[PDB]
Amino acid sequence: QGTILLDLAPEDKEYQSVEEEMQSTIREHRDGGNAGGIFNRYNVIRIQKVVNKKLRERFCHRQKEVSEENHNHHNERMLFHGSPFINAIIHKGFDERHAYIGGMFGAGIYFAENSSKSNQYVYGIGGGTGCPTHKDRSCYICHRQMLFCRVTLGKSFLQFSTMKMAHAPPGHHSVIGRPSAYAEYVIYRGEQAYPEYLITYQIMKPEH
Ligand SMILES: COc1ccc(Cl)cc1NCC(=O)N[C@H]1CC[C@H](n2c(=O)[nH]c3ccccc32)CC1
Ligand SMILES: [Zn+2]
Repeated sequence: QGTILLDLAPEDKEYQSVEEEMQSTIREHRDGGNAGGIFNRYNVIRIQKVVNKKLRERFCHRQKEVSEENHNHHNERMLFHGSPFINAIIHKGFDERHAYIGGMFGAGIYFAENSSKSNQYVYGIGGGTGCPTHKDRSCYICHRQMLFCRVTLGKSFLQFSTMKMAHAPPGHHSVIGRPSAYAEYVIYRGEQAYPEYLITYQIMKPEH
């Protein structure tokens, strides 16, 4: 009924395909390391596959609808997502009703193709006050989690200066803003994203 969390063996080509994609999409943010911490590699502690029947079905029904609307192209893309509700999301799925009106591009769910970008969001906007135990945004101790999800983009609307919209523009199914820089993929329907992989990891202090 609920969600089954499956561990992936590090020697499974599937584990390797996800960690490789997480480690390789690390980038410099002209941050100084403030939001997500100072690092240039993660210690991937665990990769779990999130299996939930109802979520898959809601997600596949919507993906069909979007195909119909976009010349049989649902445009599925694997994307990272970071935020403080990861546990809630893996059990009940993505939910736009918990989406923040004020967001740069509206009340949607945000995704990035760069792992170092979603890591900045693990403990809230800008990385809030860091980890709960150490009030440190660059904690090398506490374990963090992020999601690598299948995101049904359908036809993406390229917006390029803020517009706080509540739904994708007419005829589109997603929004891509290029903030200052990097890209933000936004959806306004929980069922357009499926949280495929749950990743437990730590940022690692720079070597010396
Ligand atoms: C709500 O506004 C935010 C608060 C903190 C961060 Cl770090 C990012 C955002 N907006 C971007 C974004 O993508 N936020 C998502 C985060 C998960 C949220 N979420 C969900 O999809 N299912 C949920 C179930 C319970 C609580 C939150 C949930 C919806 C909005
Ligand atoms: Zn900590």
